Amino acid sequence: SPLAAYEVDDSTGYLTSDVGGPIQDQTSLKAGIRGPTLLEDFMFRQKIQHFDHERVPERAVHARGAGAHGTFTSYADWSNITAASFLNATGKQTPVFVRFSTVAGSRGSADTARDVHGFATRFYTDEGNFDIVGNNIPVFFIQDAIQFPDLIHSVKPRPDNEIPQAATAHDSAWDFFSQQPSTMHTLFWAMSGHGIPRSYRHMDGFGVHTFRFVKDDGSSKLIKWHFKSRQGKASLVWEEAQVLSGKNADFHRQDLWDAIESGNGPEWDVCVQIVDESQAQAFGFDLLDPTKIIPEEYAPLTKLGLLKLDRNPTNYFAETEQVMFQPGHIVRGIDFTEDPLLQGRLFSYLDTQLNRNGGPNFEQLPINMPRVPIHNNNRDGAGQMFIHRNKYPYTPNTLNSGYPRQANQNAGRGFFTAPGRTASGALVREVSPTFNDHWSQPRLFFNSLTPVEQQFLVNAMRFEISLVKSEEVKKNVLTQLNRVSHDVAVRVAAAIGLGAPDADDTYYHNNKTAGVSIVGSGPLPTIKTLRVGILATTSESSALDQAAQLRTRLEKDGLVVTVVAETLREGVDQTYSTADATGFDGVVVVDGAAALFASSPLFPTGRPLQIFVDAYRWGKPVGVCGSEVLDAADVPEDGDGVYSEESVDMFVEEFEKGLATFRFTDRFALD
Amino acid sequence: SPLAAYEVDDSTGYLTSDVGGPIQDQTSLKAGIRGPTLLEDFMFRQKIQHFDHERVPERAVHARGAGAHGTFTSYADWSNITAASFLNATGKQTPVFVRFSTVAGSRGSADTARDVHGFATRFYTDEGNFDIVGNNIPVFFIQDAIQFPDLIHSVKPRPDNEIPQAATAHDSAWDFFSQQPSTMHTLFWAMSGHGIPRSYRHMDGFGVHTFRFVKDDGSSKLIKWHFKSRQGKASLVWEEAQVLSGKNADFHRQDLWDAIESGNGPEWDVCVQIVDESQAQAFGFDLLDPTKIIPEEYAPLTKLGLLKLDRNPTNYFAETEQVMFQPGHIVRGIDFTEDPLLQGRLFSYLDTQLNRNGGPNFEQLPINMPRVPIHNNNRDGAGQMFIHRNKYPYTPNTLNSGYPRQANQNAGRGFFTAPGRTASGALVREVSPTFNDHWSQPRLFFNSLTPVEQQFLVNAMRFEISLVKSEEVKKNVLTQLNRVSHDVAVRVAAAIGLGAPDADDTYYHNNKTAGVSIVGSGPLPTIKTLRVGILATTSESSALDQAAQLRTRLEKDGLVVTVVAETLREGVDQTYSTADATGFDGVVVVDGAAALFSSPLFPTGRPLQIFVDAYRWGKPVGVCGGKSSEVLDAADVPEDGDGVYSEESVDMFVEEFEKGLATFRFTDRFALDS
Amino acid sequence: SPLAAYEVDDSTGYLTSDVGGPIQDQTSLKAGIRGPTLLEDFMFRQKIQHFDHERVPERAVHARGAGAHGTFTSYADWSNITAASFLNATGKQTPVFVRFSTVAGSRGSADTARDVHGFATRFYTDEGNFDIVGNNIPVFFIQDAIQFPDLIHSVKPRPDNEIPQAATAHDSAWDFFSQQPSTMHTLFWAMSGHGIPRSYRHMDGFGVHTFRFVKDDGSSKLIKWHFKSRQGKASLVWEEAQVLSGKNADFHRQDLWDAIESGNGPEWDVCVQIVDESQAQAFGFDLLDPTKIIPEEYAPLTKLGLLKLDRNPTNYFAE
Ligand code: HDD
Ligand code: HDD
Ligand code: HDD
Ligand SMILES: [Ca+2]
Ligand SMILES: [Ca+2]
Ligand SMILES: [Ca+2]
Ligand SMILES: [Ca+2]
Repeated sequence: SPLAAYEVDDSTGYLTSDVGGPIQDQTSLKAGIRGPTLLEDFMFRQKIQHFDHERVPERAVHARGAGAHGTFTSYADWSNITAASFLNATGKQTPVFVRFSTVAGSRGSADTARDVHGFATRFYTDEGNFDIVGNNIPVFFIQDAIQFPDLIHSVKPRPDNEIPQAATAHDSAWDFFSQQPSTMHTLFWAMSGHGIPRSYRHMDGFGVHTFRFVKDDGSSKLIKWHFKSRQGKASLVWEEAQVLSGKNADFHRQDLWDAIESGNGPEWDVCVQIVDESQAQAFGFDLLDPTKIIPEEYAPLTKLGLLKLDRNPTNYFAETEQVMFQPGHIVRGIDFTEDPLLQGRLFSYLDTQLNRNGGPNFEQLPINMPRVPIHNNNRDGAGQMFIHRNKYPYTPNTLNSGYPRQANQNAGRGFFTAPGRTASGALVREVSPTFNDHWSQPRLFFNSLTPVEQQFLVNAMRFEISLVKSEEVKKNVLTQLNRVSHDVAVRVAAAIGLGAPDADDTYYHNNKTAGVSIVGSGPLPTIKTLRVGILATTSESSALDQAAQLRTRLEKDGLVVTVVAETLREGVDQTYSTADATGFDGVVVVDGAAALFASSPLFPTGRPLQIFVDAYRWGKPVGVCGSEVLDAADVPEDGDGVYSEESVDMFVEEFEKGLATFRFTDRFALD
Repeated sequence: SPLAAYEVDDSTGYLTSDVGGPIQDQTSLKAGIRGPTLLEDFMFRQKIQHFDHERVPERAVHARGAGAHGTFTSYADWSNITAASFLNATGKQTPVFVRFSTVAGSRGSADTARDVHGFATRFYTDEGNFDIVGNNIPVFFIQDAIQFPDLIHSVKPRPDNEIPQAATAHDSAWDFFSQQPSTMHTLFWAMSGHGIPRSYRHMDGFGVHTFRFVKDDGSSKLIKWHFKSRQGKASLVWEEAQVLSGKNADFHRQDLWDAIESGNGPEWDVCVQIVDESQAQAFGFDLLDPTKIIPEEYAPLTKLGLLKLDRNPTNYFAETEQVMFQPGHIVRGIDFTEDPLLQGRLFSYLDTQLNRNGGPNFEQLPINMPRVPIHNNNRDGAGQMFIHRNKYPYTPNTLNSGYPRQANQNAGRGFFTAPGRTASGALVREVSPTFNDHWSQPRLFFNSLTPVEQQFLVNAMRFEISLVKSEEVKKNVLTQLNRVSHDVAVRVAAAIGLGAPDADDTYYHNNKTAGVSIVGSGPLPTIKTLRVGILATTSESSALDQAAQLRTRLEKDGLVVTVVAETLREGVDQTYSTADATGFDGVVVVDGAAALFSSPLFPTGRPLQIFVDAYRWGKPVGVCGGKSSEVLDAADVPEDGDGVYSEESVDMFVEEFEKGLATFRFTDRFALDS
Repeated sequence: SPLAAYEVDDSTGYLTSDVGGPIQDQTSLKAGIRGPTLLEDFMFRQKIQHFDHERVPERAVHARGAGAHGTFTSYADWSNITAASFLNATGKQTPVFVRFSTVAGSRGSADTARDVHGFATRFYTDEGNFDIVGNNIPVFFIQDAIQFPDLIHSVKPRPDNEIPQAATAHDSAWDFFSQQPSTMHTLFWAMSGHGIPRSYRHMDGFGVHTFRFVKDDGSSKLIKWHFKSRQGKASLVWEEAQVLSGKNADFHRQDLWDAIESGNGPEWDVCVQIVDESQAQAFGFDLLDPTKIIPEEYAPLTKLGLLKLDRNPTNYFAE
């Protein structure tokens, strides 16, 4: 609503300065028609001064990302567990804005880098903005906020030459990971398919920390936030992600923009695990430790409500670039815990917005404003957009009749710290011994992945570690991996020409936990928005008709279809020159196009076949509708995810199950 | 109230964060009742971070000032001289905002420093914001904008110790003045009563530069802007200005605030001198030279309209502190000239707002916004408040149908440079020799003051120059003063124990010009708002009765009356302890209070000092009731003196006293050099 | 010293840009001798751009103030009470910088306003800079830092018109004082001659808070800092202070400058009251409470060393 009031419409009218003076902006004022530009040319200077100052500092982490507006809807009256107003009645709706991001890359880096991903959600509640600033991975690399610049320095580019962009595959990152074993758990998630999701819509979100739900009576329970994707979970394969980074650095923000514009806004169930305060140490680790998950076997998910994203921003800079989240944006009914990672974040997010906004009044920007009245004695500051009528902004006062009133547990629905919280003991800079098991849970995670998924994780480590120059770093890395799993360390060492150290079984175990596998999570629940490329030709009229037939049948089921040919015309969306297998979730070749697969100035040598072969190699559903093609491609007609029909309607029925299966993992070799 | 849309009301409600979460802000969150404060206390950090960041850089000059909202009303359709939309119809009304200031002092320096004063006016017109950023003195110290930092560094405090505050009475300033003879004219104005005005309401405003009026057909005329005060002109005397600087640093801002709140908003006639392009060098000087005035005998003032300030800001910081004036905020119908001082100002004011605002979107602050729609392709930048719909912000485009459209002389009422302007010649860093006479106009100015005004100007120079430690600088100063006037140089040299150099008559003359004298402008046209202190006593109930009677009769003529006694009670506004003569424009003692003329309630001799100070500073003083000799004798004031009043009758006392307030100052109480 | 190495001498030489190119700065470049100024005039823009950006925000409190360099010399090896390295040997010298100030006025307000005064001392020790950021009055108005903007909004000028400058003599200040009774102790000090000292050299400095001295073995004691003036204590009277504010707004800064230039640099004995941890509530109040002094009858002063100011800054802004 502050969003609509600040929109500026330029669809009609004459150019004006920022002070409303009609002007021109196409030629400089000069002393004669071939003469020097004049200093008194105010039109030139105001325009270029604005241009000169357009940029602001990128976020220190999560610089690369994209956002959308939507709604959250409560499923029930949750007063039984929290006083939180946005959860206080069935069907209660609250507007949201969400930004998704990577962690390490600068603002112009590729979406499909391997990375932890941000999932930050703002709920504009009727008792204040509430932000959950989370990630797609439920556990974090480090156990104390003070270590965050060490982690980030080590993973960001080496500071002499600023290489490599958006990547952990260099010595410093692996030096840090091997010297700081708290990193293992998040490292294993990021080395799995969770590090390369198929889209922002196909990943989950997690608050990571344990928080508290607090009731109006003051009793509390411990919670973890989980946002569970209704689109299902899906990942790229690494070799595909690399090419995609080059062919389309905007892949995830494009995918989100497109799904929203087509009426397919993504959805999540907002859930919690809820446990009692006495269970803080009951599960075999400390709930204050952000490197641990609570297995679903010990605490099931309760569904609180529905999160839907359904409207794109109007201006990226003003909304997505300027949104300033804070876990300190908290509301009555929620409280913090003593997680030393969370505790330090509270300081950092308030402070960093001064850097980004260059002034203290960043909560006045339309995107950061609340949707309820503000009453407080904050004043002045650069960029002050309010005119305060209260000329006695201090408490206690009589000159403004004692207003604003103090709000607390008793009065004014004030935020209040959970009143059962205590502290005791020496003031110390010590890590709790309860945080010391860094290896059991990564092993639990690894155990819970399918064999193919385990192989992809080993191969991600083989790829990254083989790029580490230092032989000593590589050995130290093997030492740590070996504490999680000997087999992992053996298979990793094989690719780098070192021997693994002997098995150390202190942390080894065979336990599994549900719901962490991507491959294991069954077929996608929906195929809407998935992309089908139809490889066709203009040389045969039958090819284009076959292409058009297929189009209409696939588009009916909500698939985004691209017909590719040598050159554009009616019915053809893309040329072979601009097409690539990274652009599709499945690829169909219409038999009429068989000749392209066996040279043209219109596209690089071998392109049409390369698209089909890359798609197959990357595990995608592929087919021919009309077997010369299958033999050009070395693609066996009996393979799972390979479709060959002369019949259109049988082709499509089968192909669509392939899209749901999404990837055909039998095409990847195991150790 | 023109800015009502941005106001925030806190007359009810619970405290919230800036994101609307209700909170408390009186006690920190601690680990135990006598424990350490916690980092998770976001209530504490949000409030303190806001406080830690409240201040913004002061303006590089004119840092000390005060402002008010108003209205400008046009007296005519001025289409026949200018296309300016705000001047296009009789009675047309445009909101304004004005800020007045000193030049040299920091924030918190005293209003009544001796200085050039700013008088900056924003007209929020229906064709964009138009600013006239003027001073109370019509000529400037320097002839080229590039010399501004030199001037300002020399006047501002010495950079090793930052002494002295808000004063040109130090070596560096007079070193600059004496080495840069262009300074002489403004220097003479600042050493006159114009350097110490009685209030912002009692000074004029001037644009200083020659500008152009431009008609829709492209023809232009040369103009000077004059804002002529309807309250009259009035000054302090130096010795009063110094005491006032201590007793009430906020004298001028309080005076303006009070006049507006009492329904006595000050007024100016906004006027121009208008001359042809052909007259640029016709008056014996260059109209491009900002050190020169056009004598009113050569070009009379034309009244364009009325400026009235009638509404005080709601929040000083948000309005007065954040207002960002620019002579680059120009509208169709006005243009610049090649005055080299003006020319560089165009650059400085756009640049310096980046320092003040800390980001490029300073035109979006409520006080800076225009009152018409904005359509342009400026985007992003820190602090961006707009959400722009047009996703094609480039020209030329087809994807936004070629909008926004280019505005110019022939379409969309665009600004346009006066089309008869030309340049010719080498690209030079040279001063035009037409700028070289630095001395004739300061002499013209000096000749146009009354004998007592001339004395006051000489005495201001004696005061400041006697504080210059360098004997070499004092000598250089006398050299320049001597080129304006031998008599000035001799009279100033007398105080500083140097001989003046031999007369040099190159620039001496005896011409005079109307309208530059303050003493010579006759009685004030109005005495509304002037301050009368009535010195009484609580010892005698009849003194209080007399004070009450006098109050009723003075208030019915719109004077602001303060009754002073030993202690407060009904009928008494101020105690003697807080009272001072700098607080009044006239002083009356009620004869019941004669005995006061020791107590633990006020400093010794305070009641008499107020009366003696007021008399010595030239103010109307008197005793009401009939018994006047004890007070006048104690004070050493002659009963028959001009501006000295004694009557038994309250009615007759007030009639006479009110003539004295309009006379304002009694100049026969000041000695003149022979 | 970082200061000496960053000094810039301009007693000879030709004018240069900030990147070392010789230039002139007295006339703008124009198209013709009576023509418009050219955008290509980089000499003009670099000079004006610097001028346009010379100011920085004043301090949110204590904006009006003045400073000097000097030395601190320890009287003893204080290892028996603190591990602090600048106090570890008789005669050990540490460079200092001190800035004195008022609290409420903006940076061009008068020195002789009635107010609490700042006395902030930096010791550039051989184990890091150590700052004691104190006032000339030993107790503070409020008991919790979260109330500081309330105190400060109330004493600073009313926000609609920004009146009155540098004074507590207005409704909002007295409203706060009368609603928030913790203010009474400092109020009494500020209303006494401690609010209008004769000079920065004629006042004491106090750390105000209780701090701790920690020995290398880890034991600790509670301390209050006191800087006791060797010039004696002296104050103005109010009628005089008011006139002085107008006649010389720079009175204290001039006084300090002159005393140093004449070889009369001011001195303070740096002292502590030192008490056991067990005595935090022994004296009839809580030593965590910054509105309370420890009467010297209950804990005497120990003199640690001599603070002397003896060198004025070279550039006021930079230092
Ligand atoms: C103490 C330092 C620190 C620590 C330990 C963390 N962060 Fe953080 N985070 C920041 C300091 C920070 C920051 C420097 O303050 C950022 C950069 C820009 C911003 O607004 O805050 C930020 C940005 C940021 C963003 C992007 C928000 C947006 O899209 O604008 C997300 C999603 C996260 N963080 C999430 C996390 C999670 C899930 C963490 C561990 C559980 C975490 N951060 C630990
Ligand atoms: C080239 C530099 C330069 C030159 C030659 C001038 N000025 Fe200026 N002026 C500034 C640079 C500047 C500035 C640094 O840009 C200021 C300080 C803050 C601001 O907004 O602009 C300013 C402020 C300022 C103000 C205060 C506006 C306000 O209340 O906010 C007034 C009244 C003037 N000036 C008036 C003048 C007059 C009448 C001049 C000679 C005719 C003059 N200036 C020459
Ligand atoms: C929570 C806010 C807060 C509180 C409770 C205090 N101050 Fe403070 N003080 C500031 C916040 C502040 C500040 C806003 O952070 C300043 C302004 C500029 C700066 O460097 O710090 C400051 C400046 C400042 C200066 C000027 C230092 C200099 O000359 O540059 C002195 C002497 C003091 N303070 C002394 C005190 C004393 C003796 C206090 C009570 C025992 C005190 N302050 C409480
Ligand atoms: Ca490296
Ligand atoms: Ca900045
Ligand atoms: Ca000097
Ligand atoms: Ca007040």
